Amino acid sequence: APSYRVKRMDIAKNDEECVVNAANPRGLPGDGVCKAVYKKWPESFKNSATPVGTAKTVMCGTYPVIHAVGPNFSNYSESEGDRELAAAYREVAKEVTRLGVNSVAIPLLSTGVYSGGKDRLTQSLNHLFTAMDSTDADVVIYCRDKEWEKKISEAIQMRT
Ligand SMILES: Cc1nc(=O)[nH]c(C(=O)O)c1C
Repeated sequence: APSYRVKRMDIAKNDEECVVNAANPRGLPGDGVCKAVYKKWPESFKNSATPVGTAKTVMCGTYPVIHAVGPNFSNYSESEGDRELAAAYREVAKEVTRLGVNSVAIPLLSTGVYSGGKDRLTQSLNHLFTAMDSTDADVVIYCRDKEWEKKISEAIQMRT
């Protein structure tokens, strides 16, 4: 039975069948999650550019990297940013389904340098849930903060 789990570690060391990159729309290597991803799976950045609110899979060997582009909330209104964030997660769900994978490693999109300086843990996690609730894959959420791990864990626990 599929589950949601949270791990506080480098997503580049995930034990899932595919990874989601928190990507930029230019398909460029970048910093944070995206940098680690680039180091681990650099061939996945071939033609990886995709618009904000979309996701595009590029294979690294047979390992799928799903580049998902959350909005930078510095640029977007709260209303349009929210719509874009929901959309990116929805595209991730589609790619996960098309690939036939049993599990996916996912970061919370638009919660770091794209957060517009705002705490968006709940906003981002809820969009992730909405999208992935229609899939049969085990989901492992990767974060880096000690707290966020607790709050994500609590949020998972309370739906069961
Ligand atoms: C490049 C990038 N894309 C995202 O979807 N989210 C984030 C984020 O704020 O984590 C970044 C930095």
